[PDB]
Amino acid sequence: SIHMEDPILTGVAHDRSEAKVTIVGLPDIPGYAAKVFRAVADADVNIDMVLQNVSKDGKTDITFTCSRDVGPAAVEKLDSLRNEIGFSQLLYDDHIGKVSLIGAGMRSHPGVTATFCEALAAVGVNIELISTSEIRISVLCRDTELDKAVVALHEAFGLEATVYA
Amino acid sequence: SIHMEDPILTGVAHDRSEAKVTIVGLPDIPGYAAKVFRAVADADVNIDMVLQNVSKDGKTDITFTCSRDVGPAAVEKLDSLRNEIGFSQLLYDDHIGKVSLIGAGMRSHPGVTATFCEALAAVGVNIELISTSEIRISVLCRDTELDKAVVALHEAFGLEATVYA
Ligand SMILES: C[C@@H](O)[C@H](N)C(=O)O
Ligand SMILES: C[C@@H](O)[C@H](N)C(=O)O
Repeated sequence: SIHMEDPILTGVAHDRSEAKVTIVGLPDIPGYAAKVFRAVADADVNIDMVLQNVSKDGKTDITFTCSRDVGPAAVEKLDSLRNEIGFSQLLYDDHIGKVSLIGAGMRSHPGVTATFCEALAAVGVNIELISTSEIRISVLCRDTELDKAVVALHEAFGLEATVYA
Repeated sequence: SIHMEDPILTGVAHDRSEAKVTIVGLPDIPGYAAKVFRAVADADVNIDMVLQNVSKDGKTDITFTCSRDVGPAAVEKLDSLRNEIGFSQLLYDDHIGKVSLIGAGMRSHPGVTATFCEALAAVGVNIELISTSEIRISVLCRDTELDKAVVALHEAFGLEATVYA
């Protein structure tokens, strides 16, 4: 029923079934993200997280996650289009764990982002990728570390919905 | 009341009030994301998007957005901690527009990510940064281009809640 000034934290979700594909060296000009995502959609591949940060104007990288089971079809589809897309490498990592703090009103609580990263750091978990929104802080880590990341996060946030002050 | 197999699209949100801070060359080992976010939280700065993609193990970059009005205090706070954080540069861009497609159940619809990027590309908008989740596809673009990005997205998605097939 909670589904207010402080964030609402509802759980720690954990996913062992994804792979990360990174398109490296994409021209940073209009229509290149489109080529990548249409190609992946054309091959009927379902993507989860997508991230594209700051560029080297110039060239940049695009990472997305998808199911391990379709990871190779996505990479093959993309490479079949290397000329049109113009990338220099594709990176593939099928040994990722995805761990998220799930919630609502999680925005402008950097203090919450910090607490998340401190708890993983306290148990030696390296954060490979971060994406946030209103409803989730998600990070990738080695799938081996996923268990302790989940326990760390439970402890750090006291986790039934929680209003976290 | 809509708040199902196809995504729900509810609007195009547009924001001219943010700046993007990128921490460049952060050691990619446990506890560095923590240092950055605690420092920003210690200075009482409210962050919105956060992104950290694939690294150069090694070193990596962390981008976040915040209000233009506190952008310089955040950069100053971070630089006051350059020794402890270990970064090589901070990039600051206070001329960003943030444009998002807002929704629900937006995951595993790459076809939707593609449609978003095609509409911006059709009107010449360069995508500088992308972050997605269940409830939003957000991109940064030049704040000059924000108007046409918003119109493009309205057209492309036919936008009152919409169930988009
Ligand atoms: C890199 C990719 O996002 C490119 N800037 C585009 O607009 O398509
Ligand atoms: C780069 C930063 O995310 C680092 N990997 C950490 O775990 O703190």
